[PDB]
Amino acid sequence: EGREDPQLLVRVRGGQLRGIRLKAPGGPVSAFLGIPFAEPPVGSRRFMPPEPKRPWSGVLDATTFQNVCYQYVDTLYPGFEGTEMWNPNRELSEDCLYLNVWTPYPRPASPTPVLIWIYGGGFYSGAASLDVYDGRFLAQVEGAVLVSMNYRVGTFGFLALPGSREAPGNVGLLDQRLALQWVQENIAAFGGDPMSVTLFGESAGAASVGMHILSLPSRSLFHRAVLQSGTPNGPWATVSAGEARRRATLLARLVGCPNDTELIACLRTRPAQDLVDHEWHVLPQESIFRFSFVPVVDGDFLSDTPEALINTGDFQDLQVLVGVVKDEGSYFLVYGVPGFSKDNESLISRAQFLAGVRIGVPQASDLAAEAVVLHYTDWLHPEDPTHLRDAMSAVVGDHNVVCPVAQLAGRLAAQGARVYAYIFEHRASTLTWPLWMGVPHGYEIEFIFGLPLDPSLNYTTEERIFAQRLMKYWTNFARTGDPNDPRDSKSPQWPPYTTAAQQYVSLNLKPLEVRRGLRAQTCAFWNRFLPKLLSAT
Amino acid sequence: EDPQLLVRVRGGQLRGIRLKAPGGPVSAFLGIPFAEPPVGSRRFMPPEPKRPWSGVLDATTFQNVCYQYVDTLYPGFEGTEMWNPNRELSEDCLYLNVWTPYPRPASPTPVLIWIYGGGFYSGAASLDVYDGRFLAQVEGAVLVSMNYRVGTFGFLALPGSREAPGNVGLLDQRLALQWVQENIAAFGGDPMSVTLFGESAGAASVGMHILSLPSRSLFHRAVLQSGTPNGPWATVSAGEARRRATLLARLVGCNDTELIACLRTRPAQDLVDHEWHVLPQESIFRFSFVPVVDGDFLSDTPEALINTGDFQDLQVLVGVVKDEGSYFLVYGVPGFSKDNESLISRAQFLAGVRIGVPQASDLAAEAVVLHYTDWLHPEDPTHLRDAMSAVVGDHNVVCPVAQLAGRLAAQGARVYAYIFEHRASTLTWPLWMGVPHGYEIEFIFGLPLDPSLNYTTEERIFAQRLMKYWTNFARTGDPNDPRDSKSPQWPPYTTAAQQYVSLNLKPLEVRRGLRAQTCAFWNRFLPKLLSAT
Ligand SMILES: Cc1ccc(C(=O)NCCCCC[n+]2ccccc2/C=N/O)cc1[N+](=O)[O-]
Ligand SMILES: Cc1ccc(C(=O)NCCCCC[n+]2ccccc2/C=N/O)cc1[N+](=O)[O-]
Ligand SMILES: *[C@@H]1O[C@H](CO)[C@@H](O)[C@H](O)[C@H]1NC(C)=O
Ligand SMILES: *[C@@H]1O[C@H](CO)[C@@H](O)[C@H](O)[C@H]1NC(C)=O
Ligand SMILES: *[C@@H]1O[C@H](CO)[C@@H](O)[C@H](O)[C@H]1NC(C)=O
Ligand SMILES: *[C@@H]1O[C@H](CO)[C@@H](O)[C@H](O)[C@H]1NC(C)=O
Ligand SMILES: [Cl-]
Repeated sequence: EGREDPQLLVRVRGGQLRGIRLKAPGGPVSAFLGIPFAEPPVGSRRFMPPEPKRPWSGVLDATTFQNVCYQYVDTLYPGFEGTEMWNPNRELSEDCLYLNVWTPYPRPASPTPVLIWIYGGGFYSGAASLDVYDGRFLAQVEGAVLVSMNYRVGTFGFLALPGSREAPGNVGLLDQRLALQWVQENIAAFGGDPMSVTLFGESAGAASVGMHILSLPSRSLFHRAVLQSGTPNGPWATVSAGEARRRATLLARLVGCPNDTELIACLRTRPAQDLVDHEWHVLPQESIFRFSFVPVVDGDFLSDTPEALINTGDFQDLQVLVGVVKDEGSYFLVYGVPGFSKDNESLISRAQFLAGVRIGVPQASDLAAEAVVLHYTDWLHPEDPTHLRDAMSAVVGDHNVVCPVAQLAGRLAAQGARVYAYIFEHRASTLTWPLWMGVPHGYEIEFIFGLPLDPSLNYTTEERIFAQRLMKYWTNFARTGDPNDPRDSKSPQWPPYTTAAQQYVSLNLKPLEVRRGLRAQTCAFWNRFLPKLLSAT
Repeated sequence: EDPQLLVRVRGGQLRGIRLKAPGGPVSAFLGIPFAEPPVGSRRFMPPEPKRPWSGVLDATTFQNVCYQYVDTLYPGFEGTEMWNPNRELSEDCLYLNVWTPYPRPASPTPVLIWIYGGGFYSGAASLDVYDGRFLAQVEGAVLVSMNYRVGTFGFLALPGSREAPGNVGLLDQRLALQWVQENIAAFGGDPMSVTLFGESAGAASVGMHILSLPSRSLFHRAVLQSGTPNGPWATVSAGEARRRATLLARLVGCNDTELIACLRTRPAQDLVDHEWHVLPQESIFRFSFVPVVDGDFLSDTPEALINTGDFQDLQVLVGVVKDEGSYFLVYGVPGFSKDNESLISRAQFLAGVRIGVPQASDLAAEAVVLHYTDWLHPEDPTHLRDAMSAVVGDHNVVCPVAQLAGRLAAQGARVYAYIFEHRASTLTWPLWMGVPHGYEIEFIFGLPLDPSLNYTTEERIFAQRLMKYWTNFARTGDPNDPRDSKSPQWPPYTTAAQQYVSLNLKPLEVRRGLRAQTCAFWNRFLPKLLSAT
C-alpha cells in the first residue's frame, strides 16, 4: 500500500482486497468485483460440490468482473440488443466462482441491510456481471450493500447421477449457498449487516431463492426473500431423480461416454464446449420453457418436491415479496413455436395455436391439451389471429410463472408467511422487442436496479421517477419486511397477500392500485384441475 | 243458435262457445276429439283417428286431462298448483282446442299450435297460462292446442314390440297436426301456414317433429322455448327405455306381449305410483318416461340428426329464461327450499352437482365444480347457491339450446334467439329463484292484458310486444314488425356473430354469444371427459 486510495482496501477471510471507486449519477460508490469464494471447480472437481476458497497472499485486485461460468450462448438474433444484453460479457470458464460487492463510498458507518442477487437464465445461462445487474445505483441512492455471485449453470451446475458421490446434483445451488455463507462471515468488513440479509432473484434466480427457503441449511443464512417471475414449484424448476439420471446418461452417450464412476470420469475428460454443444438435446419432448439441467429432487438439498414442501411447511418466520410481469410468456414463443417471430406481428392460425399448445405444455396428454385449448379459446372469435397469438403467450405465461407464483403466494400465506404480491405492467420505452410481446419476462429487472437513473441510457423522466419508487419498495422490504414507506401515508399502501382477500398491486407509472385475485379462475384450472386430469390419463 | 259457433269438420258438427277477451269476443271450440280414446287394450299403442259422430258435438268445455302425476310438494301453493291438472284425470284425453277471432276470419289466417311441457310426465292444454283468447283477440290468430299422453301412458316403451313401440305421446301430437291440416280451414285457419311453439318438453317435442320426416309436411315454422330434442333429458336409448319399462312392470307385479298385457290390467294410478322410481340415479331435471330413440320416429339420436340434417327450408325461434335451473333445486338438492334463501355450503354444492349431473364421473363432477366456483369467493353461500342453479340450467337448457341454434344456423336454417329476463311482478316463488323455468309463457300468451290478474301497466305493454314478435314470426318467419322502422331490430342468430336479444321491459338489446365459454365446456369438453373416464 501507501499511495493508493485507503478507502478501497479491505480484508476478508481469504486475504486482502483492493476495490474500485465507481461513478454513479448521484455520487461515488465502492465496488469489489471478482472476489473468489470457492476453489475453482475445474478438472477432477467438475460436477462436484464447491470447496471454500483457500487464502491468497498479497492484495487481490477486485476492480474487474471475473469469468462467466461456462454456458450456452444465444445466437437466435445476432447483434440484436434484446438477446445480447443477456449474453456473457466476460470470458467463459469453468473457473468462475467469484462474487461482487457494491457499497456506499465511503463504506457505511453503521451495519447496513444487505441485498443478495441471484441471476436467472433457466439454470443454463447467466452472469452476475451483466449491465442490468449493476449494483451501483441501489448502493448509491439507497445506501444498500449489494452482493451478487456467479453459480455454475448447465451441466457443470446441475448434471446429476442421483446417489453417486461424483455427481450428486444441485452443485450450482451449493455454489449459491457457499456465497451466502461467505456473506455471513465477511460482509461486516464492508459495513454490511449479516443479521439482515435479503435474497432476491428473477426467474431461475427466483426459483433458486425459493429453494433456499425450502432447504434448512440455507435458512440460517438469510432473513427475507424476494421472488421475481419464478418459483421452486411449477413445471420447469426441478426434475425427479429418475429424469435427471436419464438426461445425464443420454448426454454422456451423445458425447462418447458409455457404473456411475466410470461414466462421470469420462465426462470429466470432455472439453466444456462439447457438453454445452449437446446440452439442449436431452429434453424428452419438443418444448419451450423447459431446460435440460436444473435442480433435482435428491432427498437432500430438496428433501421432497417443492410442491410437497410448500404444502406442509411452517413459514410464520418468513417475509416474502413475489410477483410477475404482464406478459411472462411472449419471449419464449419465438424460440420454438412455429408462426412466432420478433420481426413480424406473429398472427397465427388455430392450427398453429393447437400445435403451439403441445409445445408449450409438452407433458400434456391429448385430453389435457384439448382442455387448455378450450379454456383459452375465445368462442366468440375462435379463429381471430390476434387473439390466438396473445392466448398462446398467455398459455406459456400462466402455466410457467403466473400460476406457480399464485400457488406459492397462496400456500405461503396459508402457512403463516407475510406475503406481498405485484404485477409489473410498464413497458420500457427503450425495449427492442416488438410491441406484441408487451412486457416480457425479465424486463422489470432494469427498473429494480435503477438503470433509468443513468442519463446516458435515454429513459424518460417518468421512468426515472418510477425506478426510484421501485428501489424504495425493494429496499424498504429488505430493511423491515415491508415495502411500504413508514415516514409516508399519502402514497397508497401495499397490503399483504392473504388467502381471504388475495390482494396484490399493479406496478406502473401510475400510483399503486390494489387488485384482488391473481388470475384466480385460470390458475384454478392449472393448479387444481390439470393435475387431476393428467393423473387420470 | 249463433252461426259463428257452428262448425263442420270431417268428423261431424261442432258447437263452440263465445268468450270475452278484454278487447272483445272470441270463438272457442274446446274438447274436440281427434283420436279414439286410447283406453283398455289401446293403452301404450299408437293413436287412431276419431270415428265420425252424429248430431252436434258440444265443444264449449275443456275435456279431461291425460292421466298424470300430480305435484304435492307445496300443497295449495299457486306457484306449483298453476301447473297441476285443472280438469278430471282420464286416459280418455285425446282432445284439442281451437281459438279464433269473433267473427271467424274472412281470410285464411296463420295458425299457431301450442305443445305444452311438463317433463313428458305431466301437462294439459287447459291450464290458465295456455289460454288462447288473448292471442286470438289481439293478434287475430287462430290458435290450437292438444292434449297428448304423458308418463307411462305416452312413453313407456318396449322397443321392437308391437304393443308398446314407444313415442305414442309424440304420435298423439302428430295426429293433431294432421287434424289441423284436414280441418282448420273450416275455422278460418290457413293450413299452409302452421307454426308450432312449445316450452320445455313441448319445445323438445317441437324439436322432434323438426327431426321426424312424416311430421315435416304438417308445419312450416317452429318455436322452441326453454327446451330441445338434443340434450341430456329429452330422450333415452332403446336399451334404457326397455330397462325402465321392465323395472316398472316388476314394481307393479308384472316375452313382451305378456308383460304389456299384465300392465294393461293395472289401474292408472298404480303405474303413476312407481313412475318416479325407475331412474338409474338420484337426479333432478331427469324424467322416467320420455321419447325413445326407436330408429323410427327418431331414425338416430337428436344430436346425430341435427349434426347431419338439411334445414334450409326452416325458420326457427329459440330461447331461454334468465334462471332456467332454480325451480328444480327444491325438488332434490339438500339445502334448497322456496321458503328460505337457500344459502348453501361448499359441501352441499359438491353434493348437488352429483345430483344435477347424475351421469358425471368423479373427475367430470370435479370439473364442473372447479368451473362454476368463483375463486375470489370460493365459499360464499350466495355465489354457491346461484352457481348450483346455473349448473342445472346450463347443463339442461341453455347449452342444449346454444348447440341447436348453432347446428341449425350452420345448416341452412333461419334462427332467431332470445333470453327472457323479466321477472313477473305477480310471481310467488322466492326472489333468489329469479326468472324460473316456465315464467315467460304467461307473457307470450298475453295474460297481463287481463285486468283482474293485477299485472303492472308496463307488463301489459311488454306482453303486447311479445305477442307481436311471436305472431309476426308465425306470419313471416321473422319476428320483426314490417312497419316499425326504428332501430334496433331482432337479428338472425348465426355461427359467426352469435347474436341474440334480451326480452325485458327495456327496448331490445342485441348481445353476442349465448354463454359461449361456459357452453363450450358443456358441449365440447365434458363429452370428451365422460368418454375418457
Ligand atoms: C441449451 C439451452 C439453450 C436454450 C434454451 C432455451 O430455452 N432458450 C429460450 C430462451 C430462454 C430465455 C432466457 N432468458 C432471457 C432473458 C432473461 C431471462 C431468461 C431466463 N430466465 O430464466 C434451453 C437450453 N437448455 O436448457 O437445454
Ligand atoms: C313421476 C315424476 C314426478 C316428478 C318429476 C320431476 O322432475 N319433478 C320436478 C319438477 C319439474 C318441473 C315441472 N314443470 C313445472 C312448471 C313448468 C314446466 C315444468 C316442466 N317442464 O318441462 C319427475 C317424474 N318422473 O319423470 O318420473
Ligand atoms: C413471421 O416470420 C416467421 C419466420 O420468418 C414465419 O414463420 C411466420 O410465418 C411469419 N408470420 C407472419 C404472420 O408473417
Ligand atoms: C441515446 O441517444 C443518443 C442520441 O444521439 C444515441 O447516440 C445513443 O446511442 C443512445 N443510447 C442508447 C443506450 O440507446
Ligand atoms: C331451508 O329450509 C329447509 C327445509 O325447511 C332446510 O332443510 C334447509 O336447511 C334451510 N336452509 C337454510 C340455509 O337454512
Ligand atoms: C287482484 O288484487 C285484488 C286486491 O286489490 C284482489 O281482490 C284480487 O283477487 C286480485 N286478483 C288476482 C287474480 O290475484
Ligand atoms: Cl263422440
